[PDB]
Parts: sequence; structure tokens; C-alpha cells
Amino acid sequence: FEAIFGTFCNRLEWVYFLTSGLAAAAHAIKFHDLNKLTTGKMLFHVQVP
Amino acid sequence: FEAIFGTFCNRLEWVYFLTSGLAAAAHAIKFHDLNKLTTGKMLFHVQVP
Repeated sequence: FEAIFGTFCNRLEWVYFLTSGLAAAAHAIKFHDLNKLTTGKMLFHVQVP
Repeated sequence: FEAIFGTFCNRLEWVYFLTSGLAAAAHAIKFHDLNKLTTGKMLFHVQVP
């Protein structure tokens, strides 16, 4: 006879964005109406000494 | 729609003469401007050993 000694499968490992140290550079925010948004902007006012 | 989520202003830092290290070389006094005819004559007799 031929014998089969067990069958194995790949135990995949999971990666998350907020767990990576690269996330330190990001400030992550969820926004449900994002698909409706066209463009976003910020404005700065500077007076020099 | 279009979004604005920032307005910012520049926070100035103040500088003073008396709080600077350069002021140590000075002897700064505030006095009236009583029209002293170009008072460029300070005459000194300094004792010499």
C-alpha cells in the first residue's frame, strides 16, 4: 500500500495598517461620505516679523 | 461637495533686548531727550600707576 501521513494547509498571517510602525507617520481617519467629496483643502495665514 | 477642514495662523515669538545675552555688554538706561547740543564731550581724568 501507499500511505498518506497527514495533510497540511498554509496558516496565513495577518497584517494590519494601524499595527505597523509606518502608521506613526499617518493620522488615519474614517469618513463615510468620502465618495461624495471632490476636493479638500487647508488654508494658512502668515505674518512675518 | 468640496471640503475645508483647516484654517491656521502663524504664532509669533517675541524678542526683548533685556532678556538677550548681548545685553550683558551694555549699560542701558532710559532718559529724556533734552536737546543736549551734540553732547559728544565726555572728558575723563584717569589715574595711571
